Amino acid sequence: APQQINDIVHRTITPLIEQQKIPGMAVAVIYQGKPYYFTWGYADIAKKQPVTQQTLFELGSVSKTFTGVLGGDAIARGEIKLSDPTTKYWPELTAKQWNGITLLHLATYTAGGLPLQVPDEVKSSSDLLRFYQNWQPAWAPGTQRLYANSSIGLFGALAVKPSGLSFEQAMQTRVFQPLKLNHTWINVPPAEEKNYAWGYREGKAVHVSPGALDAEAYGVKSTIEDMARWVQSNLKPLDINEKTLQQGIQLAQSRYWQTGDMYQGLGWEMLDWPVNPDSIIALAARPVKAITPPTPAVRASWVHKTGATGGFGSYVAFIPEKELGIVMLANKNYPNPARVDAAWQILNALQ
Ligand SMILES: *[B]([O])([O])[C][N]S(=O)(=O)[C]C1=[C][C]=[C][C]=[C]1
Repeated sequence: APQQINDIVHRTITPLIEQQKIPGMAVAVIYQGKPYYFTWGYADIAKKQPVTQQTLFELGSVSKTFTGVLGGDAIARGEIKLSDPTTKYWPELTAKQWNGITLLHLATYTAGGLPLQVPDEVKSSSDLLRFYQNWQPAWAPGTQRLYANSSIGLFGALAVKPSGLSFEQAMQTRVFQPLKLNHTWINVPPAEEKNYAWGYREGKAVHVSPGALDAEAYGVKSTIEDMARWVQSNLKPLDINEKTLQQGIQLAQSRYWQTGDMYQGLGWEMLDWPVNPDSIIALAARPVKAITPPTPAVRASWVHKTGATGGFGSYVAFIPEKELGIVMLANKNYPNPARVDAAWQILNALQ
């Protein structure tokens, strides 16, 4: 890498790793549309396996950006509309509270207080139906945002129904394959296990366990190379050959709702650039203002998403107007503010 990129990355990340006691980390900086990679530490402490550019990390809720884009691609295909009632795709959802809750509300956490987590007791298609049927909204649709796996996770499951494909098959054929994300997985194949980092929670090696709507809400695993390619794709959707996918990326970066200084996309979240860095809790209910109609992807934005599982902490941020972006993948779930601080320190320096 150019020495400026080398220096700011190492001077920012080395101390982060020390302060947070992160066992292993991979970073990619996208600078004028070219990726530069950095790795530190261990993918597997016990077996002494280093982090490499081929190490798989759990992305946690960064997966929601993939779900949002897949949904966007389904809209572009004409298979679904965000204005469609949820019941159009799940007619068994007959309980009255569902009247007026649209796919947009699911995708953007504005359905009226769907909970952060699907309970562990929920397994089957039947258990899930019962869960959503029994759920009692706190609020009317489109009035408050409550970040939730059970909201965007259901969006992802319903969005692929017209396609006939499983969520995983749809993601592979419509997003991963076209973008050449050939080391990105919802389920890690046995051939790739050698590269699957362990996560670390309280010193114990852990991987994410199966749960309802996991693939849709928090279940993607990826390498630093594929994630840099994901960032490139989202920075410059017009270079993408598949028409509906190019459209879907654009739809995911549209601004649907505003709370404070932040705008909610499909998966992605955005603020106006330049952003006050300090401007960038188990449950956080916030009133939203509808953006009527949604603002198409704004190039002068800080576009980002944090992700976690029990054992992993991920962050992605990019600024389209500067052709600049960063991916930080770690096998410890360390505090969000520390991720954002480090990302801003690096991008601000390069911008
Ligand atoms: B996202 O913001 O990374 C989702 N957060 S989560 O708490 O649901 C991640 C998770 C999932 C399964 C088990 C533990 C933690």
